[PDB]
Order: sequence, then C-alpha cells, then structure tokens
Amino acid sequence: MDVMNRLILAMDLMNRDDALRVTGEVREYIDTVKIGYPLVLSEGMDIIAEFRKRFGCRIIADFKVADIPETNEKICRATFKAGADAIIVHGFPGADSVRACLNVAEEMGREVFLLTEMSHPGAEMFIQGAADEIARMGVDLGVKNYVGPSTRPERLSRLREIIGQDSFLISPGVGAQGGDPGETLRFADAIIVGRSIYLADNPAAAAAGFIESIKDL
Amino acid sequence: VMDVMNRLILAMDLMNRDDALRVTGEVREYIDTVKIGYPLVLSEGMDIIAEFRKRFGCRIIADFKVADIPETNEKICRATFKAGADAIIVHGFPGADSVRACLNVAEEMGREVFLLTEMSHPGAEMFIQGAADEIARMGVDLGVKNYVGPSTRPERLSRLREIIGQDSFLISPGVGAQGGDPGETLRFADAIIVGRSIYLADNPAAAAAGFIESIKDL
Ligand SMILES: O=c1cc(O)n([C@@H]2O[C@H](COP(=O)(O)O)[C@@H](O)[C@H]2O)c(=O)[nH]1
Ligand SMILES: O=c1cc(O)n([C@@H]2O[C@H](COP(=O)(O)O)[C@@H](O)[C@H]2O)c(=O)[nH]1
Repeated sequence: MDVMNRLILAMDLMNRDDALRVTGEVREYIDTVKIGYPLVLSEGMDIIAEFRKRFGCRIIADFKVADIPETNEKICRATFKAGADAIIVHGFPGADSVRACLNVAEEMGREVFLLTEMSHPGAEMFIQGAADEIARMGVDLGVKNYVGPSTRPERLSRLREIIGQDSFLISPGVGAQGGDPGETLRFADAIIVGRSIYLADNPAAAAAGFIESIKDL
Repeated sequence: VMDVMNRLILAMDLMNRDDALRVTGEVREYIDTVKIGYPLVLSEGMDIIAEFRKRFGCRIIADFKVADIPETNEKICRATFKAGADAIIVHGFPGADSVRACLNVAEEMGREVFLLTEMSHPGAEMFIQGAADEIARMGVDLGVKNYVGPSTRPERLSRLREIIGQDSFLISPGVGAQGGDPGETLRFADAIIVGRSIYLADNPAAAAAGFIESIKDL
C-alpha cells in the first residue's frame, strides 16, 4: 500500500456534513482515510462510497473485528461490499477469527490489517502481554499489514522487528494521545491522525503542519 | 434485570432486511429479546433497530463487541443508544478504561452494558481464555452487572458465574450450531442465545418452540 505523505486521516466526526467538509479541506495532503464505527454508525455504510465519489481516496474500515469466525466472515463481506479497501481486525480472539477475515479479503480483492497492541492505557492490562505472540501469529498466517501503538515507541519498534521490514505497519495515537509523528515514523510506514486534525481550529493548517514535521521523512 | 421471555435470545445474523424481519416476526410469540449484530447492521443500517422496535415488541441488544480506545468507545455507545438499543455488548480484553467509557455513556443515557468475558469459538483458547477470569473480576470491580460467556465450555461458564455472583445477569451464545446444550447452559446462564439453529431452520417458529420444549422445566 502506498500512503500519500505517510499520513492517514482518522475521520471520527459523527455527522456527514462535518466529516465531508473537513476531509475536503485536507484532501490535498492525503489519499487514505480511516473510517470507523463513529462515522459509519452515525451516517451509514453508504458513507464509504460517498467518500470514494468525492475524494477518490483509499478507505480503511477500522471495525476492530473481534467476533467468532462465522460472524467475522459476514462482517468482512458486508464491509467490502460497501467499498472498503481494507479492514482492521483484532488479533486477541485468535487465529481462526483472523483467518476468517483473511479468507474474505482474498475473495473480494482486499487487505486485512492485524491490530496487535493498542495505544490507550488499558492496553497494558491484557493486550500488551499477548501482543508479541499476536504479531507472530500474524506472521504465521501470512498477514502483511499491521497496526501498533504510537504511544509506546519501544513496543512499536518491537512489533516492526517481529514482522520485518517487508510488512506494512500503520500507527495511531499520534498527537492527541501523546505519540510523536517523527518518532512513530522511525518504525511505522504511516501515521494515523484523528483529533489533532479534525478538531483543530484549522484542519488544513494542522494537516500541513504534520507534513512539515515529518517533511524529511 | 431484563425479563427475557423464555430465557431465549434470538441472534439475528441474517443480512437482509426482508429475511431478518420475516424470521424475527415468526418467532415473536416465543422471544421478546433480539440480539442484533454487525452482519445485519452493516448490511441494512442502524435504522434496522428502529424497524425492529416498530414491527415487534422486542428488546434490542446491540452485539457490537466494542473493542476500541475509551474515546472511540464513547462515540460508538452514544450512536448505538441514540438508535434505540436497550443494551450494548463490550469486549473486556482492551482493559478497564475502555469498559469504563462504555459504562459512563450507558449510565448517562439510561441503558445497559454487557461485558463479554470468554468467547465460544476455538480461537478463544489462544489469548482470551487465559485472561477471562481477570476480565470478569475487573467487570465486577467496575460495577458491571451484565455478562456474556461461552456455552461451549461449561466449566468456564460455571467459573464465570462464580466470579460474577448469582445477582449478575449472564447470557450465553454457542448453543446449537456451535455444540452447546440448552439445558446445561441454563444451569449457569440466565438466558441462552441461539442464532443459526433458529434462523436457518425451515420453520424458525418450530425451532424456537423446540428449544423451549427442551428447557420447559427450567
Ligand atoms: O490502538 C489503537 C487502534 C486504533 O485503531 N485507534 C484509533 O485510531 C484513531 C485515533 O484517533 P486520534 O488521533 O483522535 O487519537 C481512532 O479512530 C481510534 O479508534 C487508536 O487510537 N489506538
Ligand atoms: O463468545 C461468543 C460471543 C458472541 O456474541 N457470539 C455470537 O452469538 C451468535 C451465535 O450464533 P449461532 O447460534 O448461529 O452460533 C452470533 O451472533 C455470534 O457472533 C458467539 O457465537 N460466541
């Protein structure tokens, strides 16, 4: 995957008008938008096709898929039907649940991103202790795309070590949650940025600023 | 606790509105509580919750296995309750802050959180099972009153019931298609969740009636 400016917009605004306006304002800086449940549950899955019609951007569906294999398959099918190019899947529910997603992705053209360790404080309770093993499971399953935490660069670096330089790694927690853009890009291929752009007084200036920060990367 | 008719919750995972509405209507004399998840919601929109309420008397549990950071969890819960869900199911594995975010929204909006502890599928043994007793204990500490645990592992469901206490409410999937037994599961769970064994049946009403006959003494 080739992400313009190594910057993925996390579009978690919850109304269509604002979400479309803000995305339009920063469109020159990106070609990849992560759309999650806050927007989809507020405005419907039709929002994905609309983003493609308006912006001709890549769409990552951040649905943190975390069900049994049978249900995971249905979720992936519905999601790719809506025009998502990729979907984010939790590793914690185990290999069969990940494989179900990989199967559908193969069938419909698309990519699976495996979420290993999460960026928020609560990730330390259960996820962190499992995260290296989750990454190894991804490697065993042939997963090529991964998500790991900007807020813990040593954990992100370890994730990169496990999956190797050939795998693709994106990383949230930049800005609002405390992660640094430049440091994150030592290890990740792209950074995910939500609030620091979409809640900014001037989202365009915010996006430009991030790119300035990582300009020599 | 919610008064689940016949201790039986329909897992409505059909992916088109017409079939989902048909099947739910056919079993409505037997079931007043319907679990709606992402297969249906991502196919037909959140307004499907409204359509179910309009057509049927039914309580709606949104099985969204919420598993994000606290800030995103709050948004998901808000959107879900705005749409009319009585309750939402949240994963415990992302930790206490993520669960608390959901509880806080549920409290403000006058709705309920169900905490998913251990899962019913084989993959659950890899990571979830080893954390599940602690996830459940965490739920109790956080004041969670409603839980989900696996019919496919009676020993684990029994332990989960111990941890949460007799006063907590416990619902359990994996009955039928995944191999769990209705009666055995009701030793520990307040209600069983049944999907495919009802919604793929030639006569879903007959299938529901059959489940109820098998648990009539309970
Ligand atoms: O470990 C993780 C995985 C996520 O996808 N995300 C998500 O990435 C985004 C972060 O946005 P923000 O920059 O506003 O903190 C959100 O959409 C959120 O759900 C996260 O913050 N940490
Ligand atoms: O541990 C779990 C938690 C779930 O919510 N569920 C879910 O409960 C249902 C099971 O349906 P079924 O009876 O067809 O196997 C599905 O909606 C599924 O996603 C599960 O099977 N095991």
